[PDB]
Amino acid sequence: EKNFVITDPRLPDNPIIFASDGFLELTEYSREEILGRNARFLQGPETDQATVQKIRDAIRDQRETTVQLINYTKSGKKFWNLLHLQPVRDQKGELQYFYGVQLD
Amino acid sequence: KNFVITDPRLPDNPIIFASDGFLELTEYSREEILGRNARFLQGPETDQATVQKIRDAIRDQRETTVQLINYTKSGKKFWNLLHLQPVRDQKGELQYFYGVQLD
Ligand SMILES: Cc1cc2nc3c(=O)[nH]c(=O)nc-3n(C[C@H](O)[C@H](O)[C@H](O)COP(=O)(O)O)c2cc1C
Ligand SMILES: Cc1cc2nc3c(=O)[nH]c(=O)nc-3n(C[C@H](O)[C@H](O)[C@H](O)COP(=O)(O)O)c2cc1C
Repeated sequence: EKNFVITDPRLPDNPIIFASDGFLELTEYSREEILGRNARFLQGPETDQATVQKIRDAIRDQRETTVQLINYTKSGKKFWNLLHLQPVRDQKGELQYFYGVQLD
Repeated sequence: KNFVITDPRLPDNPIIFASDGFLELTEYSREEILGRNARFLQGPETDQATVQKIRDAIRDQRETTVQLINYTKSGKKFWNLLHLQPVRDQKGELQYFYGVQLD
């Protein structure tokens, strides 16, 4: 019910810079293993890239979106991910972060 | 999905991040919120014994869950089920707290 991450689109490859304990438990990764990496590590071969394209379009356009996609825990167990994404911009109107909430 | 991040390495443990849900719940804008300690949500009917629990939990750097009166920007009373969680790095350094607000 409380699974979320913050990413930094200002750093190369838009890596995760924060994850809740819920996200860690959901995905089986530790904070050490996750931070500094783009969340795409949760994807795998059975993930539909057309569905990821919607995420891509939202990030480019810098707008919120919500999509369902196949995701893999560290061990390769699949987990339910209804992903909600939201951009955050600073006072000068420049994109600052994205936050993402994983519903399961 | 109402949540905030604070930075306890910064003076008075101020909010450095707030979700849109938190903004809508409290009626504040992000500009009005960042750099401030979350206590501005408190007011006259906020149980001071409950604030002491949050106080001790932050002191000991442990997670906690409490229920207390908060006030929106317009002064509107609301009950806040607040969940706090500290985050530290691999070298043991306390880095953030995150909090999640249920109303
Ligand atoms: C805040 C945020 C959270 C994200 N969470 C997930 C996630 O939980 N699972 C996932 O498969 N992709 C997630 N993504 C998507 C990837 O990070 C990336 O945007 C997507 O794979 C498209 O980028 P790419 O084409 O370079 O791989 C998230 C993206 C952002 C910005
Ligand atoms: C991450 C985080 C989120 C918090 N959210 C709230 C909140 O939503 N409402 C509230 O009344 N206090 C909240 N607090 C508690 C206050 O910031 C403060 O710690 C509390 O009032 C006790 O400190 P004080 O005695 O110095 O005021 C939060 C604290 C942290 C660390």
